[PDB]
Amino acid sequence: GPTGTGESKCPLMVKVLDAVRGSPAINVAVHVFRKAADDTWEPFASGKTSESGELHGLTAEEEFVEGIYKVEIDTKSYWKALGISPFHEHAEVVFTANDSGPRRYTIAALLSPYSYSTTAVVTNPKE
Amino acid sequence: GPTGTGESKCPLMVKVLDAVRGSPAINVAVHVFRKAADDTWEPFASGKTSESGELHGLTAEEEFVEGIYKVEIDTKSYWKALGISPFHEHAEVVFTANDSGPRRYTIAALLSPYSYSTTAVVTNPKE
Amino acid sequence: GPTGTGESKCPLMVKVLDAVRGSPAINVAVHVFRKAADDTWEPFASGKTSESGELHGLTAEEEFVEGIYKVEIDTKSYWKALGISPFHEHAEVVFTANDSGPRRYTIAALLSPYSYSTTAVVTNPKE
Amino acid sequence: GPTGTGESKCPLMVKVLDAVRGSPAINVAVHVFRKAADDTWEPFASGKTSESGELHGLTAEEEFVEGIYKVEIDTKSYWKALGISPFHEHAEVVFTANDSGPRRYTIAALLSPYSYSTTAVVTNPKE
Repeated sequence: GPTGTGESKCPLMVKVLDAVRGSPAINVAVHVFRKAADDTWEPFASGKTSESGELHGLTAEEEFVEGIYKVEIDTKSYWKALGISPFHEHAEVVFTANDSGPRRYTIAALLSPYSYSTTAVVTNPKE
Repeated sequence: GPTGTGESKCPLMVKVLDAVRGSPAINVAVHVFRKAADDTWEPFASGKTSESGELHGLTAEEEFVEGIYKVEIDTKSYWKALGISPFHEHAEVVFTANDSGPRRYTIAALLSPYSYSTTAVVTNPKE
Repeated sequence: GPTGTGESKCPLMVKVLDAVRGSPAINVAVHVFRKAADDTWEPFASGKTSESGELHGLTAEEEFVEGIYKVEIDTKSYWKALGISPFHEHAEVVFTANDSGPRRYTIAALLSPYSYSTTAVVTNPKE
Repeated sequence: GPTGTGESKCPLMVKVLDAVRGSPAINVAVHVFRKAADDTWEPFASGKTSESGELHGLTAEEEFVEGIYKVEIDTKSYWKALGISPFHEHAEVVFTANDSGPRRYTIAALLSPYSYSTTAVVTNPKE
């Protein structure tokens, strides 16, 4: 099933949707990075979306400390897999994670060949 | 808890999000209509979004027959409730429901004061 | 400027884009209605987007009085003429206009088969 | 036309809009990078959006060669100057350009504090 660096009560979740087919975007590769002290993007977690277009178990709460994170979504592979030429090489979401703010982070991405929209839902409850 | 005309294995679900606060849009009124024989919008189901920004139990499968449906979202009340002047009177989603197509319908709406995006996810599994 | 029904400084303009092809949505039919005293939609103006995906000259400043307007974009025909059976019947934007004096409104829509985004840009004329 | 680094027919243009105020996003800093032979991002061009939310003259057609480019929009500064702590650090659009000959690219972004949409309009020059 879905997983990542550390499957636990998801502090970070990714949901990807397909605006052309009206369906979840399945088997889409997602790579998470953490900005290191030297400003380089340290690999953090990675995975592929499930049949429901979701990626959970990426990280556990112990290791999800405040910092700058980058979620890279391989949208090009996805569109190539459907016979459609896309515009973007990938879609990235860069944000800061702070403790004062709600605990859970859901990054949602809605995809089209020449356009993508992303939203963040920060909460306290589950999902 | 959440409900509507007939709470069952949700053939139709609504999910509303707030792009300004990064949270689900709670207590948002949603009215569903069915185009009648005389082309008027017959009231069909209605409700308010839950704490998770979702509305389920709107209809049951027996009564969700092929037809043209309209989902009206009272976005103006929502923004007025936050001290923000919105542009739209409401957001409507009009679509045809056909049996050949997947069984489940999830209408998602992402809201901002002067802009809204809506997507449909049509599937066979749950959600 | 252009009184009667022309377009003084063009108070109402529509811009449609295609998220699947990365281009303006050409020849999209647009119908505008104004809410009449009797609470019914009265035909106000109509046209089709140009090669640039824009629609100008829908109304003159003199006739564009305060009121509730509905801009209906025939998205279904557009996608069908491309061989795609889309989800929505059309896209509708309903808003109150000119309540605090005359303004210039630009309604933009970004189209995908199972999704659409709309935003409004409201300017205060200066000439 | 304008060779060197000006803008012949303006091959690269950025348009930024604000979904919370219903207006162009003025004075937004934009940085463009090109992927160098060594797989590192090299500074290619930069500027700020005008009162219309547009950024023109970033490059000339002669210097806008085939390559992978990254358009970085400083969304964080924009929202902060408005008193809002937004979710994202910035918005980045990465794409391959001019691989099948020269084209005109228009990168559009619609901004909200916890969300952004981006689309591309690619035109084939004729003059």
